[PDB]
Amino acid sequence: MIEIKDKQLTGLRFIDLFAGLGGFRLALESCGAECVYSNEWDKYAQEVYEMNFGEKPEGDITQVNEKTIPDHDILCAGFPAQAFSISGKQKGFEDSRGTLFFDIARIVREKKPKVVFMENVKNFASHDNGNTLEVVKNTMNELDYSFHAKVLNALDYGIPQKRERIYMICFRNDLNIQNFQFPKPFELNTFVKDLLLPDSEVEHLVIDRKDLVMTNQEIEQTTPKTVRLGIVGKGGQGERIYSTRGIAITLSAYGGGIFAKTGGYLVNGKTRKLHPRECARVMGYPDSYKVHPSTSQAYKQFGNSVVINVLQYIAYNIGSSLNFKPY
DNA sequence: GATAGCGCTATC
DNA sequence: TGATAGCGCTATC
Ligand SMILES: Nc1ncnc2c1ncn2[C@@H]1O[C@H](CSCC[C@H](N)C(=O)O)[C@@H](O)[C@H]1O
Repeated sequence: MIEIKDKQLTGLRFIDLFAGLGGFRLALESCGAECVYSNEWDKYAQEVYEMNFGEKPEGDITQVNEKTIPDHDILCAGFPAQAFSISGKQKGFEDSRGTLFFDIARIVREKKPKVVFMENVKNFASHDNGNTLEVVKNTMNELDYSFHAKVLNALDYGIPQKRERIYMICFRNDLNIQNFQFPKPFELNTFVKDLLLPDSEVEHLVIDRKDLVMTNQEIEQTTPKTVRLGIVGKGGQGERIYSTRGIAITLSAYGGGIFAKTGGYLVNGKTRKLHPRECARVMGYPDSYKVHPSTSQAYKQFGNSVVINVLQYIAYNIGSSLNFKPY
């Protein structure tokens, strides 16, 4: 994550819904905002959240009386996506895990926050031809908020990962927020190879497999893109190998394949999966953040998490706009 | 709870 | 197209 000196969000209070690892907190907090409430029903996730922020998130948001949610200026929420991902049964709103947005809508209706910050996968935009997004746009407009949606890729904001996500920023209409913008992209000056751990610490993750084919030669020069070198087995999800000289593929939560949730990378003639912390970094997390003890849960957590760095640039601009109140 | 084979589907 | 991908889904122990 990036260090920020102009705390645009100072004095503001925010809510951390669907917290998971707490990435949204890390972001807004770096900009001077204050976290007043957090919600996350997964046991193990609460464990890491606690492990890193003291408190322990509250349970099932679908059964929390919104009247109970603390006063707050910005509502943060990266809601479930198994329901809209390019990688699943796009059952959208029909899927139980795909209704959570409306839970948000009723948190917003009651607490009427100044800003509504949401995150989800790229597919969300076009899912169901584009009606799902539309339902969210109108629901927000009908709640009297503006709707600023755009998809950004992590590799355009200082982090080596081809992770494209849809970011939705909502300002209450009262305030005439009309100068808000999404961070402009910029040169990628860091690659997988730069975030790795010494072989001394990865040995255990190396996977030698006879069925390891090799369809592309290692690259010498770094690229702001993921480059597939080899493959194992049938070459499906988590069976693909990439050049650490480029950028990492998207991390996933319920992912499979021998290189489950991280993907295979070629390091010094060997083929292996990333380390819980190599992920942490790949996701923009400061090495000072304590990961969950259960490696599996760890990978799962960073899987649906958010790239801290990205949220920062957005969070910064949210404040920039909020703080512009001329006479 | 931890593993791992997979079987579509975005997109260009 | 033909090649690459994906906050996923499942079964098995
Ligand atoms: N009803 C519910 N109540 C609380 N959390 C829920 C929930 N349904 C899903 N979730 C949680 O939704 C989260 C979506 S992933 C969001 C990740 C988060 N922005 C981060 O940075 O870690 C998951 O952690 C999942 O456990």
